[PDB]
Amino acid sequence: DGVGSSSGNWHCDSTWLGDRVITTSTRTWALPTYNNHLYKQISNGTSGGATNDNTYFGYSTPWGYFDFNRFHCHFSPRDWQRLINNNWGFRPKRLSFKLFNIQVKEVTQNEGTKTIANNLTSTIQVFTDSEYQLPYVLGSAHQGCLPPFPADVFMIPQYGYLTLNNGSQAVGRSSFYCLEYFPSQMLRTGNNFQFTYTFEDVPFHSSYAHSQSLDRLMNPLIDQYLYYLSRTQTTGGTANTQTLGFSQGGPNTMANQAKNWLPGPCYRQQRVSTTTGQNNNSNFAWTAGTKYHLNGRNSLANPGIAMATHKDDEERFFPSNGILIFGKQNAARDNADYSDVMLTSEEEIKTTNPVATEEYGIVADNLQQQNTAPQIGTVNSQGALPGMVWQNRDVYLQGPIWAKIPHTDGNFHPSPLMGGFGLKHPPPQILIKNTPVPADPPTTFNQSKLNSFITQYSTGQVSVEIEWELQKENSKRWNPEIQYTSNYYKSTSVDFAVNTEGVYSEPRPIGTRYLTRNL
Amino acid sequence: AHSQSLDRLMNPLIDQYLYYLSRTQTTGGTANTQTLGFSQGGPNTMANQAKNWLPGPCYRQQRVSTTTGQNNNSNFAWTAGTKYHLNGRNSLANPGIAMATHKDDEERFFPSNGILIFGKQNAARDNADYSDVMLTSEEEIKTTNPVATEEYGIVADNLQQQNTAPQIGTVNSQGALPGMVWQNRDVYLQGPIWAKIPHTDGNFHPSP
Amino acid sequence: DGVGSSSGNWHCDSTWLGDRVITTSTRTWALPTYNNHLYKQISNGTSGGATNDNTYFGYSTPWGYFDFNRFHCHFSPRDWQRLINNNWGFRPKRLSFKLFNIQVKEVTQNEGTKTIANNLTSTIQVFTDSEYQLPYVLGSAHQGCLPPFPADVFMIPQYGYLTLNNGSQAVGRSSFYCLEYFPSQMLRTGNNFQFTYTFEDVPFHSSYAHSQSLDRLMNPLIDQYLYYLSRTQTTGGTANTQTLGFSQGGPNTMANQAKNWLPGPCYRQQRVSTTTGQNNNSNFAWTAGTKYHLNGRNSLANPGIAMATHKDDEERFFPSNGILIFGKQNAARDNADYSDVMLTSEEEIKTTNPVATEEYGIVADNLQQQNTAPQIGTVNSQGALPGMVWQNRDVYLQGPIWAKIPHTDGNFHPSPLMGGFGLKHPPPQILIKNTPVPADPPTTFNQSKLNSFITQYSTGQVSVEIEWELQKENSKRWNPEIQYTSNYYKSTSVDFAVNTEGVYSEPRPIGTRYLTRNL
Repeated sequence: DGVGSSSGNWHCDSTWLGDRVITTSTRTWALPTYNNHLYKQISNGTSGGATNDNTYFGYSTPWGYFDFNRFHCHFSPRDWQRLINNNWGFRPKRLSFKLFNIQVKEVTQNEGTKTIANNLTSTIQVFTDSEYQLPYVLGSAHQGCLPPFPADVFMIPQYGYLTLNNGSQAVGRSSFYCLEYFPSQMLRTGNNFQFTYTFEDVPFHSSYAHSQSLDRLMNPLIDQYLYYLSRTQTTGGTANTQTLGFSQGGPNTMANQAKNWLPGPCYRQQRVSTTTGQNNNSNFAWTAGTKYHLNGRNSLANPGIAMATHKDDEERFFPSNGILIFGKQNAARDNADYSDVMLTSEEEIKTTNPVATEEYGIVADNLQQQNTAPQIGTVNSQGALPGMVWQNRDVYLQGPIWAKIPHTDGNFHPSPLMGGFGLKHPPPQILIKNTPVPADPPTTFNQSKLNSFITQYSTGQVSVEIEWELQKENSKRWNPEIQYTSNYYKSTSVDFAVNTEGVYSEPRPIGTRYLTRNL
Repeated sequence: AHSQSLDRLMNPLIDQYLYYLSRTQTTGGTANTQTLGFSQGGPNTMANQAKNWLPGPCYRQQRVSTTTGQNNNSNFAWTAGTKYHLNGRNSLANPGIAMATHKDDEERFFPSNGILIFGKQNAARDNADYSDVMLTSEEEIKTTNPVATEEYGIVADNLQQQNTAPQIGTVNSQGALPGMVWQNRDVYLQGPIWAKIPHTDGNFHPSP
Repeated sequence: DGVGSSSGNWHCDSTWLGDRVITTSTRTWALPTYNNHLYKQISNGTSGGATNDNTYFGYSTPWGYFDFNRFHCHFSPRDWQRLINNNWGFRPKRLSFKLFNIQVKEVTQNEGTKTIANNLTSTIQVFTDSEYQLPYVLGSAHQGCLPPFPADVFMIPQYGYLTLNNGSQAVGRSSFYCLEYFPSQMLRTGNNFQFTYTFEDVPFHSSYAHSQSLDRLMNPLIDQYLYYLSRTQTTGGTANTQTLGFSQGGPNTMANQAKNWLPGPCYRQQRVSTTTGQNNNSNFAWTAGTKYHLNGRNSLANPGIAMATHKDDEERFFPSNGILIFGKQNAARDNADYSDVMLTSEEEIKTTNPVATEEYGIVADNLQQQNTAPQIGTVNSQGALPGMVWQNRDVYLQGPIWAKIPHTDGNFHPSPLMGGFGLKHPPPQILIKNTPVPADPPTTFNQSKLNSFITQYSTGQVSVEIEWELQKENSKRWNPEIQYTSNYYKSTSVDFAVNTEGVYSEPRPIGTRYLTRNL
């Protein structure tokens, strides 16, 4: 372990083993000095134009953190294709992480002329929150993950967290965490860091789409032996009075047939069309937005529970805040145009889940009598009901992978709403920081803490290896299946490749549900 | 007690990579027509950010203040009481599912029949005065559970079009929803310890 | 052990083991060159406005020193809370010290443009005064200890000492010490230093407050069998002559009852109120100050023996110089305002110790006779008396921990008056210095000592681990106890956390006496 010896190699590859697939990827990173080596209290009150729904109290730290919670950090486009076109499911099993070839440099600034040189004796610090004692910031779809393209050099995100707040103030229970109060490993160039993790048991992700719908599971050729109320009034002319007539559900009355199950839960969202002319002329993104009310402040149920994006022949419709939306390469941060983003579709689950922009169903609303006509109510919000079955939101090549399940007394169907695997003990947070290097101190003692440091940043490589377990397809379907394919005809450039400028870009979101399976 | 709230689990310093519908209409003056604008949730738009979970179930109760002057002048203890209907007869859902007793800065508010109430030494059996009983508070769970005297949230109510403005509905009753997380009612030095779970074919979250 | 290899890791943590609690903390430090590599004789005479009470003769050295004699160098606020809310006592058992990741840098100064670079071959020197041969400077509440906040980088204090003096002159017995006359370890980047120490047996610190007072230990329901003189003169009208009447102490005459013990020693201090309007209008801080007379010069008995800060319902009163006073974050060095400091209170010992601003008691002053009325004297100074029992001053989260017991023929109740554990062989002094690096010498020999050195300072991390033994609480008290708690309602910031500026601050002093115990 010395100055002139590499402390690691570039491991980037994928190997398929029948029922396992192991992914490996390495990237080069850069870590600056954050907050001037200081922990700062950050807050956002109700003053100015700031709304209550956006208040917060927390702290920003001098630490950075590693994040690879995005599928394209591990699967190359072609690999993702191999995965989705041939398996009914998959899930993470274990992982290896490694930091190496660390170089800490110091930059000197004199009269506009800048010079960067090595500081051989400096150290960076690294540690894993293996006991989940720090606020788990991963799993909130933040930027800063390893880049999709292996050649791209990336910057490490700064770590910060939130605690209880009342307006812009803290409260009694507000907590303050100091990352220097954790044992951490110190490395100089020539030292390396690494650890292993094993994923807890989690269900395979459904990489398939149903080829049968919940309301069409019966035999199209046979009647039921069960009856249903089919007539409440006579028909023969004008002397129509009440009666009671019963019939047997059959091939032509499938909507009347007795069934064993119900569609999944529902929390209706407002519908919006990609053909702007069909939309109401008003700014309703927030006002008509579907939300949840938590201790005085509202949040968008984004994307909320899993529901089909639109029904048959309506591809132009989507829930105002009920789908995942990725930006195209270089799309603006604010008010990007429709042609600059990529909307995803959960249309594959129309089969078992309610359509997001429509009601769940109809219930009675009163007690009909001879002098009172029966009345009905439209259900737009429906919680779990005995007999329901549903599918979870799909995952995407550029989507999140896991999320920590909140430590609470209870929960229902722990599947992260943004998509992925819910884990009680997920991959630990990996925190990294550049150790402070004081510039020459004063010549006579002074109690004050030093605030004059040598300017410096670090850089090195990082490797992440993940073993995935596959669930092979076992279909007796006779006809070909739908598959993800590259375009056939000519084009200006290659999809999922680089520019003439060297910029890598992901042209579309790639789902997971291509193979089909019965109910 | 939780020291973080369900709606504040993200990093206060980083934007999300996900977008959300942020604009439905142009802004530049008076020629305002529909459009579609998308933005990325960030530190100042935490209420818009995409999240992974939902607050616990809700069965709204009527609110009452310990400052009698702020209450309606009528005897509504039973009439406005939150109840359940079982084979022709009604019972108070007392104290009912676990919900925060009141929100921030409202200590004077409590659910009509949604908290445990102990009597002080020698408090009368009937019509004991407020100063003779001791009300408990489940304020520690505002963090994950809905506030007992307020709605669960808002859902769409119709299908908006160019000739129809979007309408919304207030949810006052919300059953289990995939993604919910919640806390159970606290126990007290002078409170009950256990209870037998009814022998039935099924049940949900068997906590007394 | 090389240039490119870390020589230590960041160990900062606390682990509770039932009856032990182990604290670990690491900090980053900076050490400049002190005194230009010279030992200088320093002195302060009677000339100018200098008073005799402040004369001194000593030396300032080129060495620095490590100090972690302050509880907050080891316990985090929350940890201190765990300690004080659940134990009747605690004390230090052993410790580990470590110096590592040393970097010696040299700074070049040419035409205003400064540049700092590594000097790989330079060395720092370290050694422990394990035989207590140097004047023990620790234990005098000096600044320069490891910071409370783990992220704060600190400067190492310069070492200097004092010896006998007569005015500004030295005397025959005055001693001169040279630290280079001690074997010391020399380290280059890549080398580390470390040692172990074991605390001698010391009594647990009383982390409890008495729930009974010395004058109320009897049974409130039973009379004594003993009598006392209750009457010296008849009562029946006007013909009142002497007599002798005796009574039995009982529930209503508890102040007369015969008892077995006496309150602790007393050295009365002048009282001052935090309500300035109630104070005499004159500057009496020193003139009315409580002092001791030692060889011609006076010193404040600060804080002096342990006495209750004030009696019942008098929280606004305190001894002029009889309590520990900490400053709030950023309080001025001189004439800081009352609202800028934090006064401590030893009110928890009113129970066994005399109140600091009042007399000890009353004694006879003459021999009464039929022609002479009895006279009494007020005792304001009371030394040890057979039967006395007392409590020692409490310790604080930001207070000192130990102090070396003076090597003398005798002593009484060796407990350091500022608070803490008195040790005959305390943690040794750890001295550190940057080895002098000559700049190019002249080309032809010259007897004179070199006085031209390369400019340089060093920096690295330091770790201190201390094992504390706990004395669990064993109370049969039925009702809840008083506990240290965080505030409940909203606030601008969190107590014992950082600013929006990144400045850590300790909002109040935190004592140790919350749980209670009988007498």
